[PDB]
Amino acid sequence: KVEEALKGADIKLLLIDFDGTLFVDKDIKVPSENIDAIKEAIEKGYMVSICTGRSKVGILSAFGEENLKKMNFYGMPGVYINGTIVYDQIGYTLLDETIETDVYAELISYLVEKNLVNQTIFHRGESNYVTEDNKYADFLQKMYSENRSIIIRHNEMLKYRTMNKLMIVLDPSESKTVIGNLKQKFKNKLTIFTTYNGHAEVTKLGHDKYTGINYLLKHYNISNDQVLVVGDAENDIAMLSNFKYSFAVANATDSAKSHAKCVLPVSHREGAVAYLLKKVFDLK
Amino acid sequence: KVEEALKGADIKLLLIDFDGTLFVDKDIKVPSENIDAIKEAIEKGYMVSICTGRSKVGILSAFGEENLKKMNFYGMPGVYINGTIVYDQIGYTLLDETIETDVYAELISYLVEKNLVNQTIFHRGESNYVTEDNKYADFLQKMYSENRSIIIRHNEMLKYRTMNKLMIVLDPSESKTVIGNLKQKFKNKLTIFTTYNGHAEVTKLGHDKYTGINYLLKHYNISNDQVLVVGDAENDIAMLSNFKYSFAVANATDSAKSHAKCVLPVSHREGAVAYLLKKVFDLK
Ligand SMILES: [Ca+2]
Ligand SMILES: [Ca+2]
Ligand SMILES: [Cl-]
Ligand SMILES: [Cl-]
Repeated sequence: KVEEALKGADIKLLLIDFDGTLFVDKDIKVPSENIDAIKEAIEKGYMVSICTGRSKVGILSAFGEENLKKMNFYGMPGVYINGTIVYDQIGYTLLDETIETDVYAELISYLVEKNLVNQTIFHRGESNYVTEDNKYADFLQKMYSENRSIIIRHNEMLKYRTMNKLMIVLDPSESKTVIGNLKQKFKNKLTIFTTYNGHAEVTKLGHDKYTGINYLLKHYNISNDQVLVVGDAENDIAMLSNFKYSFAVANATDSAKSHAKCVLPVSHREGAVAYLLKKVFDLK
Repeated sequence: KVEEALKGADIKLLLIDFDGTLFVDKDIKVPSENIDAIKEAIEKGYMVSICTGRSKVGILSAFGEENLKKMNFYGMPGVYINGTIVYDQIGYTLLDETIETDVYAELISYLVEKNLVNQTIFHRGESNYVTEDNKYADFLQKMYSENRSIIIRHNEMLKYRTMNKLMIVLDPSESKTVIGNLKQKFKNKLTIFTTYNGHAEVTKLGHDKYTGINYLLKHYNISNDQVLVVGDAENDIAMLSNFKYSFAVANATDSAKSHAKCVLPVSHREGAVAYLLKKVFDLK
């Protein structure tokens, strides 16, 4: 099933989702089987780009310094913050899109009246921020293997005129209600993806991983034919539907699985990425 | 609603769908109010781009030489063939994407097997072609006020290695059935949209009006904030979703109506483009 879906592919670019695909959890993180797979990928001439809602530093912290040295990979190139930040292979900033100030002012204003600021992670570039009254200040570290967000007073947070991303950490009690209301309030004003476990990710209208990825394709003159992509959740759908050699992990959402060419027989936990990469390697 | 939906918009680009939006049918073609609207938009300094599944010359035919003079508009800039052909204001080819030759070969092999070749309009650039045994040779001419398709022997048709688009003309009986089987034979291999009349428009994978439009945004450094868009059907949804000042005509499909910011109170035959542009004009 996989070998058939891969037949005839001349693959030059490997686009890998991070959470739910390459990264499994706080504990397993990225299995050594996957670190090896990328290591060999880079030795065999494949361009690797991770495509995530996370930042580069977020991805580098979850990997660890040792694994980076092991792979010889430092998140360049990469599509980050759901395609609003894109670096090339040598670190040039091909794209850095922040939310429009007016819309962003309307958003902070909503988040205050809806009382959600003290549970929002505020992202700009390679940094993220939370308020003094945030009970989940440890959240990206504890649950995603990142560094601790920087804690600042509430009225200092509202001084900033824009962000690349706002992650609203939601209780599974409130998710539906809060996201639905956020979606209708900022319909055609913001991009709002729902995290695997119920949180909201808010970015600039019109961008997602797929549009981030096009910058890399133009830059390095790589066609659709030559892209392998693999992912799991809502913000992977655009890149799963829009490439041919596209793959969903066994643990993917229903939508991810239907929009992908092919659903892998193996979960992220079981080394889905290493499994798929080795089947790409035996083509050449 | 509408003037509310436009509050404080600094619009510099008008992106107008053709059929179902600007162009009504055989007899009405494009209402005179719409022609004046475009005429004035160009005089008031707005960049205008028609975004459609049709070719440029297809749109210029339906318009007629006199209207083009009256508007001072000749389809440039433009997004044509669902984003696979794009012209800048001066007429430079920003993009001419054709189906991959391995996929195209498979596609034609599938069309013969299903005897669909004798009802399929083959598009390359500003030309389109049909087979000697095609009953629908007068189809674009009579139904859509275009120039007649060029007719050639079946064996001549399958000498061609690629096309920008195949529009499979379908009998309203067998739309659901034929497109269904088409969408699974070439899932993640081709873009297949369904026309308002249940016909199949087949283009290269990973392209739509939105991705084509982005060439114009980049070429002229126009931000999303500044883009006003209007449409009606399945092939408009990505541009209605990712833009802020996005409008669906009263006659739009349910999907288009929801993905847009705002549904117009007026339909395409009641002069919806004229209606919307007037409300955009008096912002200034
Ligand atoms: Ca993911
Ligand atoms: Ca249309
Ligand atoms: Cl992710
Ligand atoms: Cl159209």
